[PDB]
Amino acid sequence: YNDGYDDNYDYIVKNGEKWMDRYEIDSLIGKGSFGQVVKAYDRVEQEWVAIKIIKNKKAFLNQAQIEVRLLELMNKHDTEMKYYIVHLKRHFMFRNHLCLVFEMLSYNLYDLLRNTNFRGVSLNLTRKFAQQMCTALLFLATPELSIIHCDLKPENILLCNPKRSAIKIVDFGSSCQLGQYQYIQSRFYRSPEVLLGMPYDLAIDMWSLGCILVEMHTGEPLFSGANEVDQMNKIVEVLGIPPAHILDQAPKARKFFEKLPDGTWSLKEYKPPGTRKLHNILGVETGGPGGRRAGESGHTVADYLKFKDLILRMLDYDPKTRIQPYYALQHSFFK
Amino acid sequence: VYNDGYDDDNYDYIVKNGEKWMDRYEIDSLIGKGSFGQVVKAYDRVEQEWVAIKIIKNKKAFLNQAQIEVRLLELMNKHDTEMKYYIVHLKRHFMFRNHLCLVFEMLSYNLYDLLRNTNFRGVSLNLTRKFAQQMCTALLFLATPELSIIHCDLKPENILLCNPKRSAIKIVDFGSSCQLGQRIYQYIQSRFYRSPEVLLGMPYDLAIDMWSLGCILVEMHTGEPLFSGANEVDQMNKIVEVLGIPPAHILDQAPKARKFFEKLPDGTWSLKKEYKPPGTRKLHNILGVETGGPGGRRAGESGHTVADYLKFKDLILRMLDYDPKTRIQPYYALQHSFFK
Repeated sequence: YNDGYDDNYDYIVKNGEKWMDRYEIDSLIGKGSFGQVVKAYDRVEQEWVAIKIIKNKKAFLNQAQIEVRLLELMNKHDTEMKYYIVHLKRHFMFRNHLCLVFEMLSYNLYDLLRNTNFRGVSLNLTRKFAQQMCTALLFLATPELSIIHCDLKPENILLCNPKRSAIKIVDFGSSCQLGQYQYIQSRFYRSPEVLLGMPYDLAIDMWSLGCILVEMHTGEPLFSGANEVDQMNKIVEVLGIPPAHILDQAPKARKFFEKLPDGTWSLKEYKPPGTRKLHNILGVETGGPGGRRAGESGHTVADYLKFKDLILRMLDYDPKTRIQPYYALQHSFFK
Repeated sequence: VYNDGYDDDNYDYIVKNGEKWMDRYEIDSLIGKGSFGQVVKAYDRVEQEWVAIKIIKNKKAFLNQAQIEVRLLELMNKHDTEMKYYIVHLKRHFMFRNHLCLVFEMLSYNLYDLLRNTNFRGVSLNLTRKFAQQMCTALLFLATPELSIIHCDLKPENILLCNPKRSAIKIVDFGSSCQLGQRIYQYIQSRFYRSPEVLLGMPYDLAIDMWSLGCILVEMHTGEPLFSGANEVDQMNKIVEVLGIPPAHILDQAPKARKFFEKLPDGTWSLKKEYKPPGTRKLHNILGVETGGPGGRRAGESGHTVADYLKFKDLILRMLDYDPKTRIQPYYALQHSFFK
């Protein structure tokens, strides 16, 4: 297929092939539904690059073209906040494939958690990740952009250099714009409005950020359900039954809850609603997660208490009142 | 397995025969699988009928198409003309077990299946004419101004018979479709049925669907594709053998002209390097105007005269106009001598 160039519509990567007189192809570094990602060396710019090779099929081409529209929209902004987003350098067609040339980055935050052996990084590293993520989300919310990532998780946050704390966001392939889909985020990081089948905005990315930051300090996912009903039950364990004004507006409300004769809501093997406290998940007064941080600097009771506040503000059930990226950057945790 | 073990590791719904949905649809069997997902035969207990339910794969590429398809079809359902009887009926749509489902009427077989029963030798000129009139009416309805839909994937697979014993047809795949003034894509049709304006990277409109009709009407009578190219350059080259070098005013304004052509030392346009000469594969011969029809197989049959075949050539050559400005339009095509 494609004159012996395509397999499943994918290009048959030849380690050592040269494209134009410019790109030298090293190896395949990723496979997806879109197609493939290879590592390459660009000779005109003397640098290593990552090339996303999209399948030779129009549905996947047309998704990727939307992806270039948002990546270029973001490029045309002069702010420096755009540096927390992975950089699109150029794109071209080659042997009937759309190819998107990106910068090369090091590991993801899931990789980092593997190296802690799922015991977590420190509150001081966490604060550094938290700040950059809040600034990236402030960039994505500028009115002319208005982008919802939709797939925020530790695999999709990449370290720039393996010896430093700079991070970047990647895979805008599940992205939409305000205005532009019901079964959307990844289960562990999926927001309540999404589980309940309600309209969503850029607030769903801030629910995920809170789930992600707690996992980076403890090593383990905050809410790990095997289905939606398990996911919603494990959220109620920590935050209690949701406000009654959100449930009364919620299509899929009765898959999880029931209304009592007094008109309050109730659930329908789990700890009682609200009894799994983030105060003890984080070890606020008990020396941190599993007491592993006792005596460590920057890890005081005053510190954990501030971290708790910010997270609870990110895990607000009401997408209208949940903390917005600017004010989160102003929170005392960051002082 | 995901979605509570209702989705496979391709994000497709694990169909089980016999299953009941919302106390209404008894799922009988799978009648179609694809990239987009699946199609199932199902008995609607409320309405007392069979239906075809298309369950979309839980991937965004495919969900985007289905949302376009739902919007454009729902738009058509508001129109009172009986012309919309040539478009496949969208009964309704919903969300079941975290999947988008579009519920259609159940139809029969497609015009490619019909060609495979002829052993790719063709149907008669009399049947082609019936198929042709219906398709032109379909294209007339789609160009009404409030609608202005381009199908963008017209081919024999996407035209379906209502009953297997009858000549009635409907069009079925609107998920690669767009509206005039909401055009965003440039690689848009199936190679074999793709218009020259699309091959050349130029602007396009509802005329591209007529190019396709011409390519399909000739295939229904001969049994074989007219322009069966392996890539975009073999595709253009196959078109050039039958129709010749495109006009100059067109090629001069065409962004992708130099992917196919180049100028000679006198300035005139010509191909760049197996293929017959331009214009030397003649539709007059492909159809057999004078030689008994395609491969002489219609010699002596009724309605297959030299004058019938001359009228058929005229209409096809009007659908295969290079210039989409002067290519024939559904209303004036319904008025050709072919139909009288």
